[PDB]
Amino acid sequence: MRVEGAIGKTPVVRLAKVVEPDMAEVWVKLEGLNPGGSIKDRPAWYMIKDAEERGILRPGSGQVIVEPTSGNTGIGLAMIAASRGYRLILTMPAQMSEERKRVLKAFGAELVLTDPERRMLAAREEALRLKEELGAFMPDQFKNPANVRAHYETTGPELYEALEGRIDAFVYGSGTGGTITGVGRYLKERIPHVKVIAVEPARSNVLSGGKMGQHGFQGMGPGFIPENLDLSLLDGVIQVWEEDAFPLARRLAREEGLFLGMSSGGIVWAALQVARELGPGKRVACISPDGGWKYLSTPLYA
Amino acid sequence: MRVEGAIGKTPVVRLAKVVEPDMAEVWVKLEGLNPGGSIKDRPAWYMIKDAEERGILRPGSGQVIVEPTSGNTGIGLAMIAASRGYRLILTMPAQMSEERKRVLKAFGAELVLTDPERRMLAAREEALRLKEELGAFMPDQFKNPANVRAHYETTGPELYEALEGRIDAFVYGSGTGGTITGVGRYLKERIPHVKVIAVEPARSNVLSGGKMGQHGFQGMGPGFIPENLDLSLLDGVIQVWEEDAFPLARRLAREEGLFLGMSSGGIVWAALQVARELGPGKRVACISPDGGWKYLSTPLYA
Ligand SMILES: *Cc1c(COP(=O)(O)O)cnc(C)c1O
Ligand SMILES: *Cc1c(COP(=O)(O)O)cnc(C)c1O
Ligand SMILES: CC(C)CCC(=O)O
Ligand SMILES: CC(C)CCC(=O)O
Repeated sequence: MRVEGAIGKTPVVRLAKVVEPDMAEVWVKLEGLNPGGSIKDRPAWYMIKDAEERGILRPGSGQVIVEPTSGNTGIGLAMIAASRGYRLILTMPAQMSEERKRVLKAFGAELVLTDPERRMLAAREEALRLKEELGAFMPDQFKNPANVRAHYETTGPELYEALEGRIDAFVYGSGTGGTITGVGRYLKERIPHVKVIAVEPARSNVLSGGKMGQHGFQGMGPGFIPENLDLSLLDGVIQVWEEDAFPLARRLAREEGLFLGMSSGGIVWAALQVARELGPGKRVACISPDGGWKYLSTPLYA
Repeated sequence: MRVEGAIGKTPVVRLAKVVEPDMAEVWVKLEGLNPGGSIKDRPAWYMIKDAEERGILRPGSGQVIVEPTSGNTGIGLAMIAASRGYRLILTMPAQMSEERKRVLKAFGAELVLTDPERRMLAAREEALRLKEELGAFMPDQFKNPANVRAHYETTGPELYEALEGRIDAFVYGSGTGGTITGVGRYLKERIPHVKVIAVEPARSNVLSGGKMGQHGFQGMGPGFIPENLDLSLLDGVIQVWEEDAFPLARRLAREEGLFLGMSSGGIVWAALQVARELGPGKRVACISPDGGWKYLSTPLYA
């Protein structure tokens, strides 16, 4: 078996200290326990596997893959490209942290640093230029249906099975939209009453009808509505503040032994609010995108 | 289920690029995919669980636990103490990196920084002083039999089962001695011919009859022979150099998509040497103690 085969089948834990008696149960699926360190291992593998199935790629070919990202998707893609023999090029703003750059380069990914003032725009443009110039494959994480399918076929079934089909609400901090759409659809097809609640930063609350903005929940809240997000599935949207989520993330670590990432703090905070609304006999399920290992130099744990 | 229940059942992957046709198969068990980030999650939980079973501890009591360590054992203990409600105090040299200190404090562990010039000695002395003063419980990782039992009951069975009882040699970089002793005994009780090979830093080659010394394989090669290491099980000892292991660790990341820790580089390098000796139709199994996530600031990936 290769590393791609080590992706998935992550555990789900029930919170016991940060919750209160008047709350529904709160379960958290730990996606940080993936070989790539995050939930992105799933869509990264699925988008590449889907490309191989469609004949766009053939493993061990040295074919070029390009994607504008330096986040978890970049790490997941780098891991898979290293394992399956593809040349990966990732575009990203020049202001990227040395830490992240080191992880990506460790996997052999080639990095192209773009205009720091043009943020994501310059990164997207360079990726498109390379795709055109090299005839490369671009996963296109925000609109590739294979992203959603990864969660519809693995993440969803796993969560459903682990919780024995008993879930009253599913809460998630949306990024590409793949997870909430894939898991949400899978759950709603089986649980008539289940509620699917999206979580987004109050500082970049576009799903709530607000405006995009800079925020600290790395990995979620892209500032736009991605094609992979099926709004028709949503039963609500909860806005979260770092001021509330970071202290909670620290409590999770000190009280539950759960050392999670920045987005996890926001997601769990939201899950607690939903748990209080539903009450004692209910069950709220949510997912922790990644662990705290990559954020020791951030205000979350610094 | 709580975080302690998320420990174990880690995957095993077969190397495909760094190996050669004239080598036996080389399988690597990824212990970095544990909630605490390393194989130490197992002995940490087992030593505490064993203490509860013997009546020394009762969870949720706020009882004090003290151990002289800032390594993976400290992280594993911190995680369990946070989850089960114990007050954890870890002693360590004052020259400890801020990164590690941040992880430990995230879990709520109390840190006592001791004389930087007295290395581990001052740390051990302060831990003993606290045990005495507070009547605290000290796991005592190098001599506690529960450490070994964790691997005899979980790590060993898992590896054996995953490889369908077909293992010709088991290779591991010894630290406390728990893993090689526990897994080694489990395997030798079932596989008559299996060879158990220990790995140690050439720079601190005490098992080979050499002398202790400073080295870069964090987590292994303590510079002494621990009580938990059963020398009678060993069929050999392989000395490894960072000069050889670090480049290999980088190849594993770029070619196998396996981003592993410093000790993993030394262990896999040794496993390759054994694989070449055994040949094509054989199987060599080894374990990766942790991932590369904690070593981005080291010469391995910096
Ligand atoms: C990818 C990611 C998310 C969002 O998951 P999507 O399926 O992309 O919606 C949230 N947090 C982190 C840290 C992520 O990497
Ligand atoms: C604990 C550890 C080891 C050694 O395992 P033992 O069972 O203690 O022999 C090796 N490498 C790392 C990184 C470790 O944390
Ligand atoms: C989900 C998005 C906000 C970020 C994807 C990434 O580059 O990891
Ligand atoms: C195995 C030993 C060399 C180190 C144990 C630790 O403190 O993590």
